[PDB]
Amino acid sequence: LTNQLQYLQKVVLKDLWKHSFSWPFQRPVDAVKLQLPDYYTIIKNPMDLNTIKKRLENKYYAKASECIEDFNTMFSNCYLYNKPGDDIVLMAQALEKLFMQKLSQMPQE
Ligand SMILES: CNC(=O)[C@@H](CC1CCN(C(=O)Cc2ccc3[nH]c(=O)cc(C)c3c2)CC1)NC(=O)c1ccc(-c2ccccc2)cn1
Repeated sequence: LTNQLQYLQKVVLKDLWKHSFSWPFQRPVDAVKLQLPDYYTIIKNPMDLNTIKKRLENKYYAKASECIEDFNTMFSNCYLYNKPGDDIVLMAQALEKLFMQKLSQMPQE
């Protein structure tokens, strides 16, 4: 694992996982269970922290930018599907500020 990919795994993913708002994002969205109509019609690329975790574990990414794109897809999926000011959006926004902070502190390429 690349120097930056290892940071994304051992710092960024770890710190997002430990954040008190991350639990809804630690597994695929169960739209049936959560009663989210049309979720998988509206979201053309689902993403969650466990999928990113396993992609890092399985050496799926060739570049750190590809992993960063998946994190961003998580957050943008949430903002696209849910109303602004919904709890899940407010939690995602706080999680996302932590994520961008950790990118600011990433070792350069
Ligand atoms: C006593 N239980 C509380 O009250 C909780 C209720 C929350 C309801 C929504 N959830 C779900 O898992 C259900 C759900 C709904 C739509 C979703 N749509 C998707 O796309 C993807 C997902 C996976 C999704 C999942 C998180 C729990 N809410 C909070 O804990 C809480 C924490 C912090 C804030 C906050 C307020 C202002 C500023 C910043 C943060 C608000 N609420």
